[PDB]
Amino acid sequence: KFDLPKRYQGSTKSVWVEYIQLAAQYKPLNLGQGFPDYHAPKYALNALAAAANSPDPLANQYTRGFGHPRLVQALSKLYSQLVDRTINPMTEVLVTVGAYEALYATIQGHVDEGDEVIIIEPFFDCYEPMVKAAGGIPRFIPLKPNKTGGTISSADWVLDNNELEALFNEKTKMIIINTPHNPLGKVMDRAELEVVANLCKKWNVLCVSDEVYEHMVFEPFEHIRICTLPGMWERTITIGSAGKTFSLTGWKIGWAYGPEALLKNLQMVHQNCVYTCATPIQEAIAVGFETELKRLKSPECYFNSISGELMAKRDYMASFLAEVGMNPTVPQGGYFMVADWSSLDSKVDLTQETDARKDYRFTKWMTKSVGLQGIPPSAFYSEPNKHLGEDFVRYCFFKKDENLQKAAEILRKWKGSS
Amino acid sequence: KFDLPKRYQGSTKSVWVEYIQLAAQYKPLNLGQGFPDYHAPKYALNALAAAANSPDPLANQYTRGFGHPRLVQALSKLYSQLVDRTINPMTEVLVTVGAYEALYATIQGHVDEGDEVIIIEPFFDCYEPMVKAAGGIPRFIPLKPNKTGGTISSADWVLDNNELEALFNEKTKMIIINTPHNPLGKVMDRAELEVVANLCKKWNVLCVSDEVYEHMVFEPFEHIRICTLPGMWERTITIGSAGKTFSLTGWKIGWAYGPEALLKNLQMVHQNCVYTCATPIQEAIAVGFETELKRLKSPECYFNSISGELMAKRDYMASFLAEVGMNPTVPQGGYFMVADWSSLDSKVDLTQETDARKDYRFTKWMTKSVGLQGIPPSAFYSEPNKHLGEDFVRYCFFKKDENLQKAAEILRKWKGSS
Ligand SMILES: [Br-]
Ligand SMILES: [Br-]
Ligand SMILES: [Br-]
Ligand SMILES: [Br-]
Ligand SMILES: [Br-]
Repeated sequence: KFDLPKRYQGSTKSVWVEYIQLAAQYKPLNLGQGFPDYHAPKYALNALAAAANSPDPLANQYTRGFGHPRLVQALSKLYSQLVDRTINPMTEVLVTVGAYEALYATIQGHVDEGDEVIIIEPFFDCYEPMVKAAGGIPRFIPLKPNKTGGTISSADWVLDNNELEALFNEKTKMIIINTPHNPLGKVMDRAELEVVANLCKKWNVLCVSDEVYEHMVFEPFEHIRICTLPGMWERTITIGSAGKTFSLTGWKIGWAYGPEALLKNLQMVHQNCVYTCATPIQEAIAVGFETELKRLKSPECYFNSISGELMAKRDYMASFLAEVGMNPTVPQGGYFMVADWSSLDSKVDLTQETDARKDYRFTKWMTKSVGLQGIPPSAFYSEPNKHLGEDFVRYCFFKKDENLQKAAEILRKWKGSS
Repeated sequence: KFDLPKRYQGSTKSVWVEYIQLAAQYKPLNLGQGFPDYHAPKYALNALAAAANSPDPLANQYTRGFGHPRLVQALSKLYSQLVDRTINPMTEVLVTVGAYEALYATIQGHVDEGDEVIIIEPFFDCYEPMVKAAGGIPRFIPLKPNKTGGTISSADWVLDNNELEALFNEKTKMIIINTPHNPLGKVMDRAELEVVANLCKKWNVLCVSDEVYEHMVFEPFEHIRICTLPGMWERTITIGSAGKTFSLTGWKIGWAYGPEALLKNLQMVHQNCVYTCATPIQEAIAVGFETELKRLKSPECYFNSISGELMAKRDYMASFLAEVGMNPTVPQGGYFMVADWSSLDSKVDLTQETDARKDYRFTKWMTKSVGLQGIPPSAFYSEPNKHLGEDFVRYCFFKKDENLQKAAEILRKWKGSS
């Protein structure tokens, strides 16, 4: 009967290990998770096969700990252009096992016992347990909509700037931002970025920018990197993911980039966690970046076409969710959509003596009864703020159109025509 | 300039980086890599290619979390027979990013502030920093040879039992064992296994058994798993690696198996560290196990054939090293060989990191002067015990016959057959 006082409390199973099992069990239409239902860019897949089949015996053995040279070079080339600076491929970038381990290396490497970390709700669920495991003290601020009538935009979900500055103090070590945002799809504009950038500069805090969905912003919006703001490069760490950039979530390769001084900490954590990442996968991703770097402005460039591909799907889902009676939040980016479901909202019917956040029971009930899987957004809120996400649900619309129609059908049937 | 990360060990002294840099700069005959310089079993490579090219779009998207179902099934099938226990593929097996992350999850999930962890020297690189990072207190004991019996075998490298028993007390949380040993290649016999087991039972300590080289024991000897000894299953966590099993060190996939009670701790760490591992690699490894499973008792089984392949190379290296005037420790398993160099010491040829350790000096000198690269075993000792490694060098003989030949010819040219 021992105890692991390393701040490894609760979190018995993450929402994913939980819901990934329900999907393996009731095998419904999987609108939960977060990945495409169809094949990723062929050039990327071909490149992995090419690495497996390479005549070079080094292609499937250990590569550099901090990242495959070909990949790191490619990464530098891309982000140097986007950041308007020459990022050193050897010291200002680190390759990791997805954006997950990038987040882990960052939080473990820059938050010590007592350090306060500000997290914006709803948040990608791993932020809080990561900070906790590091001995940090999370402080939460929720995003909230601007009066919801029916269909709104993720731009309508805003935090209270006065509440934000109040959380900043001499103990504040880090703030984590996620743009484009999961699960709302919100794209922070310049003013919103400046608000957190000013606070970071006044209080000397580290900004961690989770930008895995960087290429998935819908017109007329635009992704802005906070590390490009006036004095932010010196105090920002930016994270990306190959699984999101190339729609190959199964490859689990991500990266962090920023000043050599901040990145050193990440390197020490990484080195003593997994040491190195898969070589053939890193090579294939390097080839993929090299492929896109040649056509960065072309409409065939995957960094430019994914949003046009997704936009139609986004609009489709917003329409059938609204038609069924939900109040969807149309995302400015990404492939997630949060919607306010209705059935006990203002039509107090069924009860729940169980008392355990509605969005969890609704979402579960659905995949087990009607065979449509969504995920409960309360899973992305601190314990005392969970209630904020109980009337919602998150759905992924990165699916083949036949499957999107399928969802619309099961929802229309679940309801009634007339 | 940023100082230490934050109460963390800046393991920039990680030997691999400076030795990788050395090899690039002098391009010697490299006996320091730790992986083959030729290709792994074609079925495995072909399996990866097939996964990249799979008609199933989910082949390259997120898989389970605790491990790809097709992999954990195969893992349980193999090890269940090996330990003569039905291992639950879902709760008693955990897939990780190499044996490295398996070690990380085990030490992070079972070592808390103040916990003592005994480490056997020479130790695999990551054992000390991982323990320190977890707030634990390492307690070191070296394996020392018996040089007074003609030639030397890794079996002659032994622990002082009195010293070992004295190291265990109620504060001992964990003991890490590595069999076959890196880099001695020592294979713990049943009696040595019993010494550790009895200690573990007497003081209620968790035994972490690093068995990555489990399939590479040379015929005279046999790999025995401590988790099979009386009362040990309930207190052992055993780790392996696909990189070492299939000679695909760039694939970075490993596992831990043992009671669900012990694995639970690992799961909590893993899920908030990397969450999940590469799907196409895990698929390729699953088919690799499936392939071998079908011929486990046949001599063409890679689990059975690797030792014969390596044994010839081992004998070849032991011979030419003795030729030059070194005294090699012939390993019982694995593909590393430690040898005592009694050649020119820090007298004329040496003059490098003089301050530092002589085995660094010697190894760097031979790379620059002779064009033959080995690794300094001093790197794998605690500071107070480093002197025990200064007389030695680590070579890897998992190399093309022609390169082994070239190494032999370089040493001969350096020397002089009388
Ligand atoms: Br668009
Ligand atoms: Br700056
Ligand atoms: Br074959
Ligand atoms: Br043999
Ligand atoms: Br054996």
